[PDB]
Amino acid sequence: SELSERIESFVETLKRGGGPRSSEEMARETLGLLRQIITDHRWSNAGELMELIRREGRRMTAAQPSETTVGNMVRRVLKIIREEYGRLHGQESLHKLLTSAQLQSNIIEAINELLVELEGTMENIAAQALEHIHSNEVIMTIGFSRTVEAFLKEAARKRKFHVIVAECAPFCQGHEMAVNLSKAGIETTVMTDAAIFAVMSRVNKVIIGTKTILANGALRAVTGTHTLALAAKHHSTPLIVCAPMFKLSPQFPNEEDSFHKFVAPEEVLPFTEGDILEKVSVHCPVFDYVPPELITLFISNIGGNAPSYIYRLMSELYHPDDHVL
Amino acid sequence: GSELSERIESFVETLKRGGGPRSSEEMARETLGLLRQIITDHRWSNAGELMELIRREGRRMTAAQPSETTVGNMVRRVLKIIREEYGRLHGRQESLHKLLTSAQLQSNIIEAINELLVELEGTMENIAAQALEHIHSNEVIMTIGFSRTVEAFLKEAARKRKFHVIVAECAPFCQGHEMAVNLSKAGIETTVMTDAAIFAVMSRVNKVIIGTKTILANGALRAVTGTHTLALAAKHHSTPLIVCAPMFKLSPQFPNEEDSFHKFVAPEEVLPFTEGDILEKVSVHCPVFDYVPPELITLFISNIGGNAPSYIYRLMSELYHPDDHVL
Repeated sequence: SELSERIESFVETLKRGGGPRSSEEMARETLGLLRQIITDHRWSNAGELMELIRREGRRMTAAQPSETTVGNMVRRVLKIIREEYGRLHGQESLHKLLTSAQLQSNIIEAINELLVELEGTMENIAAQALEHIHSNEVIMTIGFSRTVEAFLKEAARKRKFHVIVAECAPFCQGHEMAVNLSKAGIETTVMTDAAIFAVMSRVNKVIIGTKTILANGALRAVTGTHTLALAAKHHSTPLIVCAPMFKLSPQFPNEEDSFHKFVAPEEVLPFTEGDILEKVSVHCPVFDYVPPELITLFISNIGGNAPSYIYRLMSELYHPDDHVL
Repeated sequence: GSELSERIESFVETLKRGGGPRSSEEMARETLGLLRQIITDHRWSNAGELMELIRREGRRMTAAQPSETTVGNMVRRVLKIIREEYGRLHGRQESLHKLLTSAQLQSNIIEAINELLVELEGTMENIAAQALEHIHSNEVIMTIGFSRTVEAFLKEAARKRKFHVIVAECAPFCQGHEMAVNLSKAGIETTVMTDAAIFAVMSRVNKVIIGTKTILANGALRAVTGTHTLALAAKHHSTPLIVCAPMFKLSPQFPNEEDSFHKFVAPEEVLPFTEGDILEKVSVHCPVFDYVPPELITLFISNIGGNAPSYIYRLMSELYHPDDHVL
């Protein structure tokens, strides 16, 4: 009842406009909502609970497939029920092929500790940040993302370096990073996207955030990230991606081409142009697809990793059956 | 003349024994002076006779030290000058157009040789005058070995700009250390590294500026040892590479047309004689010249301006004759 109306409000907020802007807020709200779902709805066996979770997660994902934090948090919860059921009652590999009613409290405590560990991902990333920045380095970022801004603005407490931020047109939110970071004395620079390659030779390394990392190591980021990665590969400069663990989602690029997110073309082309708006077709995607071959490293709350290892993290977070959801 | 033969013998002995003169510019000037004396203080009637004499002297000088090409380049330039003078005094390139369309010489040749010396004199300043347009403030420039042309280039550039220079010593002949002091005497904030570390530091280098010993026809280079590795690292990081090379260093030969392209010296520098027993089985090689393919070269800078490697064939065609690549 009350939980149902809260779920409906959450779905409507996702459909219209994200209230809690930070992805961490999305993860915390999704986990809390799943907590009241588990506590309130009645179930005898784990199967009906799993299918109810499948239905609710399907509804929430269908509300807005552009962002996948809700989806992979739901998948993590489903794996939590699977693990708890296997523990209280009793991974695909060649070894497997050759060889061969009180869990509610355990589920609740698992979700609680998941929230506790999710709280400190930013702090862990900041703690390990200092080992990848040396004095008088040149760093370039794209758009706005709180992870990398915390990264740099804490790693500059003991080091001095230069930072270049390219505005992510049309949503010129790189200016926000520039202002916030220059309010910490970092000697930053504000730049357009069209100049990326023009300056890319004189950059030591490039650190970027992301919105979602796929299974193959390819990621979905803000528009223009693919061009930056291509320039990096051309100049062979290392590329660092700062992404917490919950931004890892088990889908794959070729899925119905509902991958990008197209917004109103008002930002790209103002409505004041007039007559020419009929014969002209305008596209304003907000996300770009970066292949895994252009990525050098992954920094998460657990440490450093290579893209070629990303698949393993998939097996430790999501059961293969719950990919389709 | 007796003194002409004396000077020829002294020159060939100096070339074949060791170094001298110190700078390739001085060697080219001495070769041009010797050739001028040969042309003046000798008897000859037909242009063919003079060309045969010049060819014999050039063959002898090249056989004295094949690894040194400046003498051969000067001889071929003199031969081309003789050909042009005879052609435009008697009559009036090997192109498709030519395919489809079928007494006072000595003074003119001497005047042309004097013009060649005059433009040789100011080659270093001609190269260094355009340094300011290739360096920006707070740049990082990496250099290998020892080269007076690059030294003058960087000194001229540093007059009105500030940047950092990283020099890799060219082991075993660690002549880069001279850079290490010389640029330091100009206050350019230089750093010294062993030449085992190029790639390790290479990612932090904005541009690489190097000299060379010889430029081949296809656009390749004969440089100091390890320059091939530096060029490979530059190509890997796609950092632009600059070859400060005067005009007189364009040999019309080709890389694999011959051997002894590398020059081998005593292995004492690499491995000292004090090792003793292990030297009795160990084979040691100390090549002092390395081959740089033209693919890894981004730009050539000469006393006439900048050029791409793909255009080198034209310049080599504008200074020599195809029938003189055999000498």
